Amino acid sequence: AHHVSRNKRGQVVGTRGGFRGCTVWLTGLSGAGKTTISFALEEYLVSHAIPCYSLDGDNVRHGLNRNLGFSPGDREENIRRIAEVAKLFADAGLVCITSFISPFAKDRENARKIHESAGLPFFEIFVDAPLNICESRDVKGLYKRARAGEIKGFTGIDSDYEKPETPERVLKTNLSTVSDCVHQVVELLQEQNIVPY
Amino acid sequence: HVSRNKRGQVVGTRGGFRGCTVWLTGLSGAGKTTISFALEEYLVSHAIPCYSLDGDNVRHGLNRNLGFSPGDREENIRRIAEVAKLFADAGLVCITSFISPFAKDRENARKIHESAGLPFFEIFVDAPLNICESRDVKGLYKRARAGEIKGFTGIDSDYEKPETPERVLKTNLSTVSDCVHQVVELLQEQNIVPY
Ligand SMILES: Nc1ncnc2c1ncn2[C@@H]1O[C@H](COP(=O)(O)OP(=O)(O)O)[C@@H](O)[C@H]1O
Ligand SMILES: Nc1ncnc2c1ncn2[C@@H]1O[C@H](COP(=O)(O)OP(=O)(O)O)[C@@H](O)[C@H]1O
Ligand SMILES: Nc1ncnc2c1ncn2[C@@H]1O[C@H](COP(=O)(O)OS(=O)(=O)O)[C@@H](O)[C@H]1O
Repeated sequence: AHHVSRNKRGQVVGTRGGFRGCTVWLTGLSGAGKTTISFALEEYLVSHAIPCYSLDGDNVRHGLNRNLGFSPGDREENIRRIAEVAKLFADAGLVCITSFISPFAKDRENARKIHESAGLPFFEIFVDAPLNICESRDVKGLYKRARAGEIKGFTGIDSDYEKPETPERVLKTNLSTVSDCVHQVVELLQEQNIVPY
Repeated sequence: HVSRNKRGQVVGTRGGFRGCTVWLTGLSGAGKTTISFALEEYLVSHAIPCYSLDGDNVRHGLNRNLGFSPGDREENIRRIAEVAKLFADAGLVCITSFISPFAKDRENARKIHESAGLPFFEIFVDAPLNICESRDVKGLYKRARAGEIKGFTGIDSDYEKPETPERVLKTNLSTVSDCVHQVVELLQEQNIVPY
């Protein structure tokens, strides 16, 4: 009695043969672009017949992580539960795109060494945009509420964002287009033999 | 994101959206993990992508910080039911193989799938505690009566028989292959497994 192999799994998940289970881990300041890259990437893989799944704020915040507030331990448990689920989707044969700020190198390496110890590729993607560009963009109003003292401890304002030193890609969203950053990430997945050339 | 409409075209080779949760529930040693294994081998044979949540990939991973106190079981299932919902939303057939004895935990698990629109199949693996105790596949029934395990379900914790499940499986009264086929017929009826 055993579970089905990743090789059999690699043959039934998509129309294109081979295991592709990996995890694409976006990280960056609120408003740097993680959501917009995630859909764009997700539309790409789907349009090219690669099943994927985004984990993001909307489908985690109020489900699996609904009992997790904004204390340091709670944001930590937040990235832990996301990481163990991303591993499961990866293990399932899918490409799992996570779009969480994840400000501390120390939770990101734990997520990475959760994947690497199951033999699953892990791609730290640094969505890099100057904080003042993020504060200008203010997509959800958060920076204005952080200045005002109504959001206490906000990444980039009152708690730090530890920038990836050694990530597989860096996306300079203040300098290039959405399509351009996606090309950087699709090309990564072609090198690592996830997306066929 | 990409709708379930378009995920049905890329996930699997069979065409159509199939995302759902087969949720096996019943006594420790009643055949949940056996059915989950054989059903998995069935769907992968028929080219239906799937994924199992069992004790192994959960106990020490996602739910590693959950004890065996009442709040912690509620949470155990709560987190499992959320992850099933994700794998179901993704276009996979998620199979869960936990005792999950309390009925409100199961009602909550179903609520989470239906409100999102995902099919939830409650599958009662049914075998008399005596046979399950007799089978004692892991040693737990032998430890439990001694008191090595306190609160074990069937001994010092109750088990709440699901009263309107989509299937009951007489693991003491029919073969693994018969019980798996009962689940296949339920999934063919609901346009999850092609004919
Ligand atoms: N190259 C780019 N990549 C991603 N987003 C960009 C880019 N250029 C401009 N933007 C804009 O930046 C904002 C990113 O917001 P969002 O994706 O919600 O950030 P986060 O990555 O924090 O979720 C969007 O308004 C998007 O239109
Ligand atoms: N119809 C059946 N379905 C599943 N298991 C069965 C059946 N009939 C007998 N068994 C036996 O019962 C035992 C079930 O144990 P297990 O699958 O570990 O159950 P659980 O996951 O509920 O603990 C196995 O040894 C299996 O061979
Ligand atoms: N350490 C943190 N400090 C402040 N806000 C956070 C932190 N972590 C996450 N957020 C906020 O989290 C929401 C995004 O979804 P979450 O699942 O809560 O976490 S997040 O990491 O992506 O940001 C947005 O409201 C996000 O901007």
